[PDB]
Amino acid sequence: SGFRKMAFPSGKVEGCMVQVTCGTTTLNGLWLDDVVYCPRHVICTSEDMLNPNYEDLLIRKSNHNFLVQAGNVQLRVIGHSMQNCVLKLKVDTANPKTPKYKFVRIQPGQTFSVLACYNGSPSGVYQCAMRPNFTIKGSFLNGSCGSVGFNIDYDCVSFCYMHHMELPTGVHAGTDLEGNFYGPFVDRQTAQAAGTDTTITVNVLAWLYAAVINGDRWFLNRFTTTLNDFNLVAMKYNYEPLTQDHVDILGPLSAQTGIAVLDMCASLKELLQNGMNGRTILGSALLEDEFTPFDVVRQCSGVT
Amino acid sequence: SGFRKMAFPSGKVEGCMVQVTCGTTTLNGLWLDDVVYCPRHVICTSEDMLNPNYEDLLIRKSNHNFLVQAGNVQLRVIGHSMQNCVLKLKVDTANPKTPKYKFVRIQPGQTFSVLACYNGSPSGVYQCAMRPNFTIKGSFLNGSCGSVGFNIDYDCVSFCYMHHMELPTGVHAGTDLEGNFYGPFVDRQTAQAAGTDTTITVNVLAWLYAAVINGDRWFLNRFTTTLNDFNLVAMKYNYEPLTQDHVDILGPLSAQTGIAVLDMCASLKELLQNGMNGRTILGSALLEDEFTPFDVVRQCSGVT
Ligand SMILES: *CC(=O)c1c(C)c(C(=O)c2ccc(F)cc2)n2ccccc12
Ligand SMILES: *CC(=O)c1c(C)c(C(=O)c2ccc(F)cc2)n2ccccc12
Repeated sequence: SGFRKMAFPSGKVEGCMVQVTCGTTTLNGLWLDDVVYCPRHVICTSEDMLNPNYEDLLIRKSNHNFLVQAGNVQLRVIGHSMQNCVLKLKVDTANPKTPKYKFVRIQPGQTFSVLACYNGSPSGVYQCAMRPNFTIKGSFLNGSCGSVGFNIDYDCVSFCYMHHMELPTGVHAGTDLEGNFYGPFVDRQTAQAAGTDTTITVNVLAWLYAAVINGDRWFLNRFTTTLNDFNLVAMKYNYEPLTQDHVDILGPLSAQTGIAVLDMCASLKELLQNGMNGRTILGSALLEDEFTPFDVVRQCSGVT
Repeated sequence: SGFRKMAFPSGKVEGCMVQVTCGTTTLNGLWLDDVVYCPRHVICTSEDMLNPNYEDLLIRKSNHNFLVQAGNVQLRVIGHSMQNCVLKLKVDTANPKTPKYKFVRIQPGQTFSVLACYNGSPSGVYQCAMRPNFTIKGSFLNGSCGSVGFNIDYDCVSFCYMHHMELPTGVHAGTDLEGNFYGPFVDRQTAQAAGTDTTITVNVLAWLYAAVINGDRWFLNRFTTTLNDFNLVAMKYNYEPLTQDHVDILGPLSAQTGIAVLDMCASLKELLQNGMNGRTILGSALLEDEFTPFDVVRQCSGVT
């Protein structure tokens, strides 16, 4: 029993972290096979960060200008290319520690672990979610760029995020491993607004199921609702509209606990209309939305 | 910027996780050099768990009865001994993946990462704290026993916890790596009360500093207090009494922000007396006490 915001073990990803220095800029790289993936803003000085012409800036760079370091050994760059907002540095050595991996682009609401790194060295690991406005709420200082977000399925690491930016709002923006930013964000030092951040309804519901499984039942009530009645309430509180797909994905949790999904929706509706009244759910005083139904099933069943 | 409940990278500890089966019981072991450390309740059947005589039960066990498996290879047990509530299995092979390590017994209020494991395989990593009542609030299902708690200092892993038990209250109890339980807990299937869990005041204060550093300032006020006046308020809310040592440890945070420790104490006193009033601090609706002053300094400075 017990319910915690848990991250995947980070070992497979630690063995891929390298340091990439270009000019005077140092950030993190991801070494998989003979390729180091890193943000393309590594070629930028602070002046050209206001409005960079990456294609023009890259012309002035050669293989020897990209310094890649794995722990203490220098990797030899034999090729370089730009793929959207990531630079791909071909090195002469395949990473001996390369895990089985995939590059996946995730949907908002989905969760992933982040291995925060500085100078190619990992400092910590935390669990977070791709917000519906395509930002993440992480912990990223200067030098953390190139830190990756990922998931694990037994032995295969599914890389989904690469950190590139902090918006003036303190939230984080980044790309998938093909260099495509999540959301409308661009790798430029310009005023970019994050957009309305809504709450991931399917995740709050899953977390309510995890709470019931782990003992917290005070929020359970004698009421039920409909998808349309609940969604009227969801809209009012800036919650994601709940669809039949969401109800389907909550099926295993609904079945395990014996609580129908629309009954849990009525509990959530009352929590939204009345607040917690000074109480907590799984040690939290607010409705947690960074646990997908898959996270709850996995944590309550011990999938290794 | 940004502040997250961050765990240490778990790679160094993943390379130490093994599976230990004794009779029909399977739990996790920690392989460091030629020794596998695991809970001694591995030799127990469910019947003798009510009141085990571990010395008598251990007599009936030989080296060959302890099955140790690292990933897929079987380790050869050439010796076995009981040290308090841990069994120490001497294997014929030193773990090639043994990191630089220490065994430390931690104080309540101190935080550590837990690598939750099942069948010697890691499922996840989370950050938690040794509560003042010597319990931890983790996530541990059946088979998680032998999962360890640890800290990292550059390359040296300081093992502090080994999971042994879940109290009927859903909280967790375990030992240091010498087999000595934190708190008054015994490895028996008997009614054990956890004790009053107080809030770690020095940690809440550190987290308030982290909040100011990261933008959250609404809770800052025009008041100050004294150690004795604040402690009167702390007692009323079951908060740990704040000492001069605590004020000293908050020195670097106090200096960085320019906010004196007793001024932050007055902010905390008002938060305790008036609540959050529907507001949040670092995305939390309650006062977080699982970030030590060292955790805040480390996370706000990027120590790898
Ligand atoms: C994240 C990181 O390590 C980093 C950033 C964000 C910058 C930077 O100045 C910048 C990049 C992108 C952007 F849109 C605005 C500003 N870095 C410069 C030098 C090293 C590391 C970083
Ligand atoms: C934690 C774990 O894997 C485990 C426990 C807790 C027990 C068990 O039955 C027990 C141990 C200690 C105690 F005081 C009461 C009950 N296990 C039995 C078999 C495998 C794993 C575990």
